[PDB]
Order: sequence, then C-alpha cells, then structure tokens
Amino acid sequence: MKQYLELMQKVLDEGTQKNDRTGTGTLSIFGHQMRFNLQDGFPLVTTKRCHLRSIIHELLWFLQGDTNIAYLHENNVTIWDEWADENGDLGPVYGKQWRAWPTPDGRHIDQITTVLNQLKNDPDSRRIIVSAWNVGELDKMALAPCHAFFQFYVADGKLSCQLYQRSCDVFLGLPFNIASYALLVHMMAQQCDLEVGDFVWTGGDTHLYSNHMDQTHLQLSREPRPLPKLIIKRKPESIFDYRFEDFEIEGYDPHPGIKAP
Amino acid sequence: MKQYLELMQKVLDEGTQKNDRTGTGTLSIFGHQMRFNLQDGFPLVTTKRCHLRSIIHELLWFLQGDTNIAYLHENNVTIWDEWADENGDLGPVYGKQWRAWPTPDGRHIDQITTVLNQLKNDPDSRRIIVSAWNVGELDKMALAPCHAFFQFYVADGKLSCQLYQRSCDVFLGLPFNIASYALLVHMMAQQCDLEVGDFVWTGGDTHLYSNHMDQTHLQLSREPRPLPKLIIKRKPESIFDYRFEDFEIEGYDPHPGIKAPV
Ligand SMILES: *SCCNC(=O)[C@H]1CCCN1S(=O)(=O)c1ccc(C)cc1
Ligand SMILES: *SCCNC(=O)[C@H]1CCCN1S(=O)(=O)c1ccc(C)cc1
Repeated sequence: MKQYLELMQKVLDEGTQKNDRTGTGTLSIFGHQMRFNLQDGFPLVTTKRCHLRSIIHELLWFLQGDTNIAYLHENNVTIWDEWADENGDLGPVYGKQWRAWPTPDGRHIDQITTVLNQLKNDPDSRRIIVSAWNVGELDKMALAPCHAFFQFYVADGKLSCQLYQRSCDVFLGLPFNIASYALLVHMMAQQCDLEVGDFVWTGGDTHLYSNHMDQTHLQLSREPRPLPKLIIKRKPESIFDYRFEDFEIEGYDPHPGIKAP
Repeated sequence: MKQYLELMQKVLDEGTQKNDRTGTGTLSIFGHQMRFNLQDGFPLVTTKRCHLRSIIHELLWFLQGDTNIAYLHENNVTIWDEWADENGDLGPVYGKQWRAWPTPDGRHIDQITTVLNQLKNDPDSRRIIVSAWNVGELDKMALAPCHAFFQFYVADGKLSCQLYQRSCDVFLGLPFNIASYALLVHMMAQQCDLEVGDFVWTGGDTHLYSNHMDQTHLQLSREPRPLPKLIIKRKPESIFDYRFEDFEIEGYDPHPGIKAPV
C-alpha cells in the first residue's frame, strides 16, 4: 500500500539500530501516522499476499473475550501458539480486556458493549475508546498488548477509528493489524447503521527486524495494486454474532506472498 | 509555534462542524501528529503569551499523585477549580493513575517509578508507557483524562516521548499540554542522564470550540517568535523532588495574551 511502502522506506532510511530483548537487531523510528479512507477500498497490503483467514478468526476470538487458543486451534490458526501455556492459555490479553476488564471489587467492564451504546446513543462522544492496556494485568499476560488502545469517531454518518500501536513489527505484524482494525470498523459501522470513515494508524516504537531486510527489499521493489473491496454477506443480530463465512474480499490481486522468519 | 498554527489551520480547513457534550459547538478533525525537537527550544507557544507558572505547579502536583486542588488553589492555580467537589476532590484523575494504578489483586503500580527504572535499565524496551486510561475508574473521575497515555523512547542518548491526546481543545488546552510534557521529558532525561529528544503529539478528537474562532484567527495573524530556552537549576535526588524554583525560562518574547472562555 503506498502509505505502508513509504513507512518501510522511512524505517530503512532513518531507523536507528537497536537490540531487542531476544538479541535480534532492528531498525526503528518513533512516532508515525497513516490514514486509510476505507471508502477508497479495504486496506489489505497488495505488495505481498496476505491471508485474511487467520486475521478474521483472531478478531472474532477477541470479540468473544476468549484468551484460550482452543477456538483458534479448531480453525487451524496458529499465530498465538508460541505464547500459550500448556493449557492453551495466554492470560488476560486483548479479548479479556475488551470484554471483561477486571475491576478491584470483582466486577468486569465490557468495553465493546460500552462503545456500541456510545455509538448509538452519543455518537459525538469524545471518549469512545477501547483500551487493552490494563496496567494492573500486564504481568499476567503472555505478551503485553501491541495494538494497545483505539478510539472511534463519527462525522457526517461515517465511522472512523484510530489505533495507537505501541510496538510495531513493520514487515510481519503491521499488514495483519491494519486489516484486523479495518474489519472491525466495517463490522461496527454495519451494527450502528453508519458508513465507513477513516482508519488512522499511529505507531510508537515502529521497527523492521534485522532478519526481515531481504524480504523488505523485495517488497519495496514491487508496485502496489488497487485495493480490494470487503463484502459482508450477512448482517447478524449484534457485533458479537459474526462468523468467518460472513466476510468476502473481492478484487484482491496481490504479488506473491513473502515468507519471513 | 509553526506546528501549532499549522494544526489550527488544518482544523479550520478540514474540520467537521458538530456539538460538544454541553452543546457548545465545535469544529473537529480526527487523527493528527506533530513533532517538536526539544533541542530546538522549549515548545511554549509564542503567538499568545502563555504563563509557565501554572503548568509547572500542575506537573509537580501530578508527580506527587495528588488529586485535591488545595496545593493548586494555594498557589493561585485555578484551572481545576470548576471540576472539584465541595472538598476540593477530583477523584482518581491523572496523578493518582500515574502514581498508584490499583490492580485487581490489591497492589498499586507506580508507573512513573517504573518508567524511570525502564529508562535506566532497559531503554530499548518497547513498552515504556504511562497510562491514565484506567477504564475501571473513569466514572469516579471528575473528568476522564484528555492526555490519556504516553510512551517514552531512547535513541542516540536522547529521550523522546509521544502522547496520545484523545480529546483536544486546540486553542485553550493544547499550548498548556505541550509545555507540560516537554517539561516532563526534560525532568526524566535529567534523571536518567539522557539528552532531550523529540516530543511527539498525536490527537484523537482534535477540535476548535466555536467561541474560540475569532481568538484563533487573531492568533493565526501573528508570526511565531523564536522558541524560549528551559534552564533546570538543580538535579534533585529523584523525579518526585523537583521544586517550582528549579525551573527558569529564558528568551520568551511572546505576542500579547489572548483571553478566551473555557
Ligand atoms: S509487538 C508484536 C508481538 N507479537 C504479537 O502480538 C503477535 C502474537 C500473535 C498475534 N500477534 S501479531 O503481531 O498480530 C502477528 C500476526 C501474524 C504474524 C505472522 C506475526 C505477528
Ligand atoms: S479535554 C480538556 C478537558 N479539560 C481539562 O482537562 C482541563 C482541566 C484543568 C486542566 N485541563 S487543561 O485542558 O490542560 C487546561 C489547561 C489550562 C486552561 C486555561 C484550560 C484547560
């Protein structure tokens, strides 16, 4: 995608060399922002084939508030496998915070249900937010949230969303995360009877891993193609009732996928 | 400042006309990002006179974990007065969250002490963050946080900081908030023996209130002056021991103050 390809190139040209906790190096920058007008097409990177299948199952798993990978396993999604414990648990990562943020008095807060009621009853609210950054539960998580907080906004019947991504693997994670949130916006817009607006992506520590440089050079020699179009084939009863077969991507014509370690 | 006037101009050229929570109309954009290299100068708006006095007191108060206006009111800082209850309490706003975020198991997390230790011992960490966005306590606060979350970053011996401001009053709030965080970056950097890098500002709902329009256009007819320079006179034993008198601004030569209703 043009903005994506400019970000890759910016890391290459201005990133500084760092070490990470794994001893693998990176090139990184701090602070970046991109905007995707979702009416221009679904923002799925076309300079490498990206499979939506795992993206879609993970989003639906998040919305059910499940943090055990059994559901992912039933549908052959393995992106979370290395962080799960012997029981398949991740601790209270994304899903748990989205649907049942734990309060000190034993109660839970459903942030998605709050956001839907804010979109439907108070769309101009300036606090239509979902945070996964539960400071009190970071030590229990298998991984601290990378797509840490997001905010919705309504203008002229269009639903926009901005994501603050505190840590971004530009090659591997970013195309996946852009798609995931673009999808959620389409689903929310549909449940609130709104049109789709912008997906604003803001990065904190934004990097390219050292072992992703050949792959990055390959990707930057390719030209982007027109974006595909998302089709939701069935409008369910609520935001918690989507199924994998409700989504279709049309006109997706990417270059061959690029594998990365 | 250049970045600040460019944002005002973007809100006027692109913003959507809507209404705030109390009706008071707004022009708003969604999503913005700007950067201030702190080595170029302390980012205190010059196109209207801004008083650093109150910004300093507020930050020293936040850093103590205080949420009662008494310290502010004694020092003639009245910006939080309208939100305070009859006992001067604001609820567990900013400072409480920063210094003692309450966990489910009964612990409290001191996010400022954590970030200081992560800057001294693991400066390349990708989670050197402070969040005031405590979902479980938002409705106990007098106001939900507007400068909601911030992250630090270290490169080439310089400390940078990015703030996510979910709701931004561009004319009244923003000049204050930029100066507040640039001061925090300076304090933290001093404490970790680092040099200052960039303050990165990101906005969510970024608006101009309709009754600030003539003031905004007035300000937009002026040229930004050279940035003032911040002199910290002492190196306290910790980030929690700074005093009002440790801070001096030099070379501040602003255009006239422009009053406006909150
Ligand atoms: S800061 C990145 C840390 N890793 C993650 O959070 C992983 C765990 C599985 C989901 N995410 S991801 O960054 O969205 C991702 C998705 C797909 C691949 C191939 C890698 C990483
Ligand atoms: S989203 C803005 C909501 N209002 C506030 O949080 C106020 C209360 C006092 C501090 N803040 S402020 O926006 O930083 C501010 C500071 C100074 C003035 C003159 C107005 C507002």
